[PDB]
Amino acid sequence: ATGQDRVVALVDMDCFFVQVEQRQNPHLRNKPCAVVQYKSWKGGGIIAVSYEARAFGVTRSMWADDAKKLCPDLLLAQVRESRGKANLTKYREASVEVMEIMSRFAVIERASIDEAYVDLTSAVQERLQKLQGQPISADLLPSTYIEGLPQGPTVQKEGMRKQGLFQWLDSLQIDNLTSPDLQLTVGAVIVEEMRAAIERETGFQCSAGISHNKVLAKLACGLNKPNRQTLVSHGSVPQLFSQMPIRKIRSLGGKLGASVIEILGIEYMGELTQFTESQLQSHFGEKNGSWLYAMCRGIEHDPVKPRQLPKTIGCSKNFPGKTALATREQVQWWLLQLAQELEERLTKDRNDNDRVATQLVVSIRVQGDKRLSSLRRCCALTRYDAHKMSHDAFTVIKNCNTSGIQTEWSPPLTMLFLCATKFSAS
DNA sequence: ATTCTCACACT
DNA sequence: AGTGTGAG
Ligand SMILES: O=c1[nH]cnc2c1ncn2[C@@H]1O[C@H](COP(=O)(O)OP(=O)(O)OP(=O)(O)O)[C@@H](O)[C@H]1O
Ligand SMILES: [Ca+2]
Repeated sequence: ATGQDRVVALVDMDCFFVQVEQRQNPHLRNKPCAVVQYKSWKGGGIIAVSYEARAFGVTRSMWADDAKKLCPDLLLAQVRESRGKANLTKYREASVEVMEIMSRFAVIERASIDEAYVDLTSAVQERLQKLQGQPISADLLPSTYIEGLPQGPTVQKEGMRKQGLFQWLDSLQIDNLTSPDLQLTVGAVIVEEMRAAIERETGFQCSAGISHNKVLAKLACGLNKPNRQTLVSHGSVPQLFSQMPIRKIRSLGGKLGASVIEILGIEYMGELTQFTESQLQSHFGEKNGSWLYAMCRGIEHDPVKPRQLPKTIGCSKNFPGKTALATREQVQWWLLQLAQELEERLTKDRNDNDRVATQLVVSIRVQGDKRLSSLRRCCALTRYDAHKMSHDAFTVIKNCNTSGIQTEWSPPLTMLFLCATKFSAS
């Protein structure tokens, strides 16, 4: 098994929220700019950064006040606020624009508001029979980089790309309709076309990775951003992984990746090949060990899920610092604010996508606790009604109130969370 | 006060 | 059901 059965792409909308604001406000185009939320504390938290601003060092999670110190001409657009919380509807709606276009070309799995995996295997097959057996021109791949090329016996970026692509296409074996390299290349032609259609029909630019699975496709996508696409072939994996830090591979950016590094005493993905599968399973469990043994040879089997819609709809807000909720009627009021936004989105979801959610999940965070959530409770969701929803949410959390007073809430709450789950066809 | 989401494994 | 990890 060489993990070359599929053609999979990962498409990533370049700094998506910024692009949405730049389409809407021409003044912001081709300028260093960022999208922020909650203007009051330190000028707002930055949640998306244009490439012009990233060259000054502006990143996500900065405060806008701090970003302006790195980039004094930074322009800002602020997220819509509804009922005291950031409202992402404009970006969600723009996402649906893009996903609907992508769905014309192949079946897609929505990964987040601005990424989608694409399964191109069948689309490639049909495009290879329509193509008689004729060469693929470099003109069909005007923004494609071939990872690892050029090599062997130019000083500008576009010169290198064309040389890499020339060497790739020159050695391509077009007469064999089953070569995985040829299948990737056709896959890349289809993604150029999909990316052309997205930009024509929305104005949005994006990057893409093309490879044989989601993990390599995702890694590839990040190699030549913005507005470019990268093909990572099976043959390119040993050189690519030989200096690729473990933490860059999807699902290894956290504790598991750190302990792969610490327990095995290695730094790069390719060093994993020297261990037997049993060795890896004993250190990291059957599932992780098998997965690691295959992944470091470029092999991964997670399917592109034919799923363009989320499985839960949730509304959370944080109350950090002295803003932690400390009274009963504070908790009730914010639960109602979250329940009302939830109600808006559930009804819109029942009209568009013909489904009703049946379970309500409530999560709270307590001041002093260490973790994302302190506590998770559920109850039935039988009516899309904000006052019943918030009333029910309070009911299943009210006994977490350590305080003996009826009107006070101790310990103060640093996070409220409502989530609709367990959908049924409607 | 990276916030705000969403998916999945484990038990 | 409830907790913990990982991601965009
Ligand atoms: O903490 C986060 N880390 C990454 N992402 C986050 C985070 N919190 C929320 N998000 C959501 O994930 C969208 C795109 O996150 P992304 O990583 O794909 O990066 P961008 O499009 O900003 O620019 P790129 O770097 O892709 O050119 C963001 O806007 C927002 O909706
Ligand atoms: Ca993106």
